[PDB]
Amino acid sequence: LMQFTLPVRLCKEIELFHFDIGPFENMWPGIFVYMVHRSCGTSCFELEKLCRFIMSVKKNYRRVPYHNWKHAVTVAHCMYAILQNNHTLFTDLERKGLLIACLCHDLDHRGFSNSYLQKFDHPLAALYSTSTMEQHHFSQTVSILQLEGHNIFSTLSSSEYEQVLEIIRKAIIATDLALYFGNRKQLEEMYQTGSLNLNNQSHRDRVIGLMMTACDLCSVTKLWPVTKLTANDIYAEFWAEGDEMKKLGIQPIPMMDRDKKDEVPQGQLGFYNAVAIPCYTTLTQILPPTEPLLKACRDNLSQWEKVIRGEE
Ligand SMILES: Cc1ccc2nc(CCc3nc4c(Cl)cc(Cl)c(C)n4n3)[nH]c2c1C
Ligand SMILES: [Mg+2]
Ligand SMILES: [Zn+2]
Repeated sequence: LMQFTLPVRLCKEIELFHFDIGPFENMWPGIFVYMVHRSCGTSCFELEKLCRFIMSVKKNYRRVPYHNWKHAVTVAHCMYAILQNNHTLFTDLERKGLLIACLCHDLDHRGFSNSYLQKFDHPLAALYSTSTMEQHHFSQTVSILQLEGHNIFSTLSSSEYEQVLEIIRKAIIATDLALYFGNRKQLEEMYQTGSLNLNNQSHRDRVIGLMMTACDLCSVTKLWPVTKLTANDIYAEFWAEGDEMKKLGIQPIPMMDRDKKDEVPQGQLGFYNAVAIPCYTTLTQILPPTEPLLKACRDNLSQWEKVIRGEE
């Protein structure tokens, strides 16, 4: 059969956590398929269906600075790296569902936060009172799965199918950062009191949620220039949201106020300390082979420290 392969530098570097998928959009679908094939198998999906699914997914991301198709493929690659470094800890449905969840997790994002949707009073905020965007993303995922010739899970039983979609739903909801804090605390407590049990489905769920946050934040685990340049895209969205807040006559939070450009290095520090480092710490405790993510995050915190000290 037909193996996907990649040029040598990509073939080797794609295995690493800090891999950057590059500026060539047209290679991203091939990169994704390569990853599905090695982490799941060449038999997981019918090639024609999968290609058709990928292209509809891509069509349904919008051209926003950060929450775009490149972000989806990046988040899927980090999940790939995690799965490949812990290959025996995951069921076959999980391998199947999680890369798909990652590719789908921000479908049809508009570049605005849940909080902005609520203040604007967007129709999505009446349809979904919490995790507004994330329920929308899962909803779009189901839509695409139901298009003719797009059912990549056709080979599964009714019940396996329901299990995979339920893995996907939960993985996608977990990318709501508001939910991450409580989830990481629970996981911390269970690991430390020795009660963490991966045969317990609700424990697995929590562990998979933290994986999702880890993959979704993975721009803080890249080479410094990738990290630094991605941060620019991240703020370009947040500041456009800030302007939109001001348009509604509401003072935006400092994160989203472009008048506070100067405080970026400091906001990054808070963010690495409150969110990123704890995320990768607990992930490393639970899944030791993911330590390179923690190590890279700490390297990048150290770089933001240098930016503050005027050494950059
Ligand atoms: C003035 C002020 C106050 C509070 C702030 N908090 C930040 C962090 C923003 C942020 N958010 C994210 C997310 Cl959701 C993902 C990733 Cl991967 C990254 C790297 N980031 N970074 N900046 C702040 C500023 C400038
Ligand atoms: Mg999201
Ligand atoms: Zn995301």
